[PDB]
Parts: sequence; C-alpha cells; structure tokens
Amino acid sequence: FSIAVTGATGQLGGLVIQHLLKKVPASQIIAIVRNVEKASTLADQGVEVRHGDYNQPESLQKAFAGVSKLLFISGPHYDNTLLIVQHANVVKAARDAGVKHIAYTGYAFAEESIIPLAHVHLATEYAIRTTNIPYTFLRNALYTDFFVNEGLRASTESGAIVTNAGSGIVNSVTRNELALAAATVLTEEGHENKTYNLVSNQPWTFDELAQILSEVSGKKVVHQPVSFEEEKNFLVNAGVPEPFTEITAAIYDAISKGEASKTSDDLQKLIGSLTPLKETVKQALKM
Amino acid sequence: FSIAVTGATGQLGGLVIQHLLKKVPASQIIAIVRNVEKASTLADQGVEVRHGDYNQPESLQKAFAGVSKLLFISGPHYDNTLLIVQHANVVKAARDAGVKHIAYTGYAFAEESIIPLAHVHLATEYAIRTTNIPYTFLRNALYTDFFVNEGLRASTESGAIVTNAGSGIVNSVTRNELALAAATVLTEEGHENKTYNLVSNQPWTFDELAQILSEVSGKKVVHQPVSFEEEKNFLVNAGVPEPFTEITAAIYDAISKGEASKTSDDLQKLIGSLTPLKETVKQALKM
Ligand SMILES: NC(=O)c1ccc[n+]([C@@H]2O[C@H](COP(=O)([O-])OP(=O)(O)OC[C@H]3O[C@@H](n4cnc5c(N)ncnc54)[C@H](OP(=O)(O)O)[C@@H]3O)[C@@H](O)[C@H]2O)c1
Ligand SMILES: NC(=O)c1ccc[n+]([C@@H]2O[C@H](COP(=O)([O-])OP(=O)(O)OC[C@H]3O[C@@H](n4cnc5c(N)ncnc54)[C@H](OP(=O)(O)O)[C@@H]3O)[C@@H](O)[C@H]2O)c1
Repeated sequence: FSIAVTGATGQLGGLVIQHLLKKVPASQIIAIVRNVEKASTLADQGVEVRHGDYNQPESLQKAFAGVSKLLFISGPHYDNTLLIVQHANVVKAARDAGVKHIAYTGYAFAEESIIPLAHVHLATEYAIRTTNIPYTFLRNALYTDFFVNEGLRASTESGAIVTNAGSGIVNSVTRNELALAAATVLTEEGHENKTYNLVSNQPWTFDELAQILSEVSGKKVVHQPVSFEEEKNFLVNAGVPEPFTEITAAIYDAISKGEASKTSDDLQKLIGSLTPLKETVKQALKM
Repeated sequence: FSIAVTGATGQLGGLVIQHLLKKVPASQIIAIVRNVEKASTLADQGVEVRHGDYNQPESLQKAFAGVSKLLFISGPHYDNTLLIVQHANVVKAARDAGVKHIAYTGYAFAEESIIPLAHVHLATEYAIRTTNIPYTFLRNALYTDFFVNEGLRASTESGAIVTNAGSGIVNSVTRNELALAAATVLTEEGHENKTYNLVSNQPWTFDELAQILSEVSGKKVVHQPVSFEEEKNFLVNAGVPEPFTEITAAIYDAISKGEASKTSDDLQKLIGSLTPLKETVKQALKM
C-alpha cells in the first residue's frame, strides 16, 4: 500500500520521492503538495499528486484519504506559533483519515536545543503521540547544504568564510542522506514507535570547512570569526535581506554554544557510510 | 491591568474567579466563555464577560484583545487530538493579541505520565514556549473532587468503595485549592517563566478513604479491590454510561501503576496549609 509525502515539491520532499522511486513502483507513491502546478515534474514520473495545504483542514482530510504510510515533512518556519497550528491540523487530518503509520521530520536532540524551532518539533511529536498511530520520529540534523552550497564561490573569491560560530562543532548531514533515511524507513519493517537522531558521527568546524575549501579550490580560504552583530552586518552588506541575515547569525550563534555538537550512530546504521564533507564541497562547487 | 480566565463557567474557572474577586476589583477580571448565557451569574458580580470559543480563532482574537494576563484553562478532553488543535488556536490567538503573561493549567509530572492526556498538556506547554510570552505552567494534580463527592453516599449505603486502584497512591488536590493557586499566581510577582507541580504532599490510598468515610459516616465501609474489567462492569451496572465507566477504570488503573504517586511542596508553598482529606469527605457528604 501507499506512501504519501507532504512538502513533496520542496527540496527534502523531492529527494525523498526520488529515493522512493528506486525502491517502490511510482504508482505506490503519493505527492501531497500545496501548489499542484509545481508538481508537474512528479506526475510525469507516474507519481500521484494530491492537493494538501496545512492551512486547509478539508484539503488534508481528502489528501490523506486511504493512505497507509504518511511522511509528514515539517512546514517552512517563519512563524513558529503559526507552524504549531498548521502541524496540529496535519496530525488531526492524519488521525481522521485513519493513516496507519506516520513518520515526522523533527529536529535531533530537540530537548537540549536552544533555538525556538525545537519547541515546534517537540509540540508536534507530542501531537502525533495523542493519535495512537505507530510513529517514526526522524529527528534531522541541520542541513550541511545550508553551509556548503554554490554560495561558497563567494568565499573562494574573497579568501574568507565569515561566521560567528567560533569553533562550534557541526553534526550536519546533507538533505540527500536525510531523504535516503526517510525513504529507507518508509520501505522496511521495524521502525514503528521509534525515535532516531539523524546526525553525523564525523562532525566538523568552520576552520575545517575553510581548509577543505582551500584544498578543493586551490585558493587559500580562512575562517574569519566575528561577533553576532558583525555577522548580521557583513551579510546585509553582501545582499542578504535583514530577516535571513538575522536567522543565519542566530544559527551560527547557537552553533558557537554547542547546538549541533552532539552525535549519534542512528543515521549511519540506517543508511550505511556517510558522505565525506569534502565530497559535498566538491559537488557544491562542481570541483 | 486585566486578568482573563478561559473556561470561566466551568468548575475550576468559576472557582478561580471567586478567588480573584477576593483579591482584585471585579472590573479587572474578564470571564472568557463559550456560552454567554451561562455567564449571567458572573456579569451580576461586575465581571466582564467575553465570548471565546476554542473552535473559533476569530472569537479568540477578539476575546484576548487588550488582556494583560491570561489564565488558559485546558479544554474538556474527550478527543485528545482535537484538543491539541483547540489549544494551538488558543496559543496563537494569545500571541496575536499581544497577551503579556500566560498561565496554563497543565498536568503534574506529565513527562512521567502513562495516560494519553499528558501528551496534550506537554504539546500545549511547548506551543506556549514558541510565543515568547512569559508563562506559568500550573501543572495540576488529579482533582480530589473526582473521587470524593456526594456520590460517596452510594458507598456509605453499600458498605464498599469499589475500585481497580489497588494500593495505588493518590496525590490529588481539590479544585478549590488549585483555583486558589491559580488566583495567587495571577495576582503577585515572581512566577514568570516557572513550572509548578501542584499536588499534595500528604497522599492517600483508597483503603484510607474507606477508613475516613467509615469514621465520618459511622458506617463500616471497606475498599473492595477488583480488576479493570470488573470495575468497568460494576460501574455500568450502577448506571455509569460505558464511555465514562471506561475512563474511570482507566484512571484507577493508572493510579494502581503509580500515576499519582509523586509529590511536591510547590502547592503548599504557594497557598499555605492544604485541606485534610477528612474535611473534604465531610463537605462532600455534608457530615
Ligand atoms: N534541519 C534543517 O537545517 C532545516 C532547515 C530548513 C528547514 N528545515 C525543515 O525541513 C523542512 C524541509 O526542508 P526543505 O529544504 O525541503 O524545505 P523547502 O524546500 O523550503 O520546502 C518546504 C515545503 O513546505 C511546503 N509548504 C509551505 N507552506 C505550506 C502549506 N501552507 N501547506 C502545505 N505545504 C506547505 C512548501 O511547498 P511549496 O512548494 O508550495 O512552497 C515546500 O514544499 C522545512 O519545511 C523545514 O521545516 C530544516
Ligand atoms: N486534573 C484533573 O483531575 C482533571 C479532570 C478533568 C478535567 N481536567 C481539566 O481541567 C479543566 C478544568 O476542569 P473543570 O472541572 O473546571 O472542567 P469543566 O467544569 O468540565 O469545564 C470545562 C470548561 O471548558 C469549556 N469549554 C468546552 N469546550 C469549549 C470550547 N470549544 N471553547 C471554549 N470553552 C470550552 C466549558 O465551557 P461550557 O460551560 O460552555 O461547556 C467549561 O467551562 C478541564 O477542561 C480539563 O481539561 C482536569
């Protein structure tokens, strides 16, 4: 029976579907999406598309009708209090539709977290627990892709990666590997009523990232450590709009305080060997 | 400035208002209610009544308009998954209205609890945390009134209190004392960003309750211990409808497993001496 993926046109959701397509027939996968025009790509691959908007309880009732396994990918997180309402609507719709298994993309080590979004994930986990639906909490790390992407070309150019993270440790993993973990979990037995903290057991620092970028690119790049307020200003000056520049500085600050410093073998046990940071840097730069 | 109480026509809410009326002028209190006709009694006392229905986000936006301190009393708990949605609507309405302080009636020791409703309370606490509003989590014990009420006359008549609680320990406190604690907290400094586990530090067993009922009434009453299924059937046979009889047996079963067996001095520190169980038995029976 069927596997449905919310957030299916998003980056993580699209990768989950691409991994599911290597495991199950396309007819067995259901893409649940807010913008049905966006999901054209998917329909061509033989994946059924349904409209499901977290702001619209009725739309979710219909989208979840008859689905056996649901991958509930968390919403974009501008307004955390709104996100709780949206997530609560999703869980109730899932309960009402008689969904037989629910997997939820949470946040690793949320109980120890110092960023506000951890609260949303824990509230959502408790909401799913009230349903009595067999669950899997896929507690994802921060995305390596947030830090390691084509944007690093700017750092190759300037000779510096500028952050306020200090020597904060980073347990990030790529969206690709987190998507693979979600797909693996959805398509095999044994993961009912389990929580996984899906993080790297080979963490890195920004010093290390600069050294790897230096190695790959041939240009000397240093990590240049600055204050929170120096970071916010550096980013705005580089054309990052003030809200996102604030979010980025806040994530670096949490990192400087150990936010991403805890590890687990859960991910490696689920999917096998993890992608070395250097390979991700090479891909990001196509170098 | 103003203190608003949701669930104001309910048993706990009405007692909070009666305690607030001994501390602050009636004009400073706002009763927020679903059924405005029910709140006639309150309006006669000079308490402002507003319509606020947890199913109606717009109604809550208007009810919370301009309120400084909000006592969010949890909804009735038939459907736990629906309750999460309702509670999420309340918290968002409170955030949007710019409520300056939120107190929430949660459940003591919820993290260790084995009843499903604990999950709702923890989800709601995490929701309130996302707002950044200064909070007080008034984590209430089970109500002594659930077990000790006029219904005990039936036990005086039969010579038996019949439960499936065994020798399970009970840390219950009366609605009256929990309401007093809520009112105390609302009307003094120092309780911002605090969690209180509001329970008895003089717990009791059903054996003890039968002995106290025997003492007060002059008739020998024993505690007669039965199975879960024997309890459910005993209650239905005594005219308790099958859903409530199931809930009652489930609460006794949780008690037999230590659900209400943990204590704290938080309540006694907040309100002073606690009401002896024997005094509550006398009141319940007017004996
Ligand atoms: N761990 C991390 O470092 C990290 C970082 C960022 C986010 N996250 C979380 O992980 C999730 C997935 O990551 P991602 O990179 O795949 O995010 P993404 O590409 O931004 O995708 C977010 C998805 O949510 C959908 N969405 C937004 N509002 C919706 C609504 N009202 N109803 C239904 N769907 C809605 C979007 O659909 P549309 O295509 O219609 O816009 C999009 O498909 C995010 O939503 C976020 O909560 C994690
Ligand atoms: N710790 C315990 O042993 C225990 C036991 C039972 C309940 N509780 C919790 O503590 C709360 C208060 O206890 P209580 O004895 O005062 O309960 P209660 O007398 O049953 O009152 C519940 C209140 O919630 C209101 N309500 C129901 N649906 C609503 C809605 N959709 N929108 C707005 N208000 C709504 C009711 O209003 P109406 O008058 O309009 O019906 C009522 O005033 C309960 O709601 C429950 O969550 C605790």
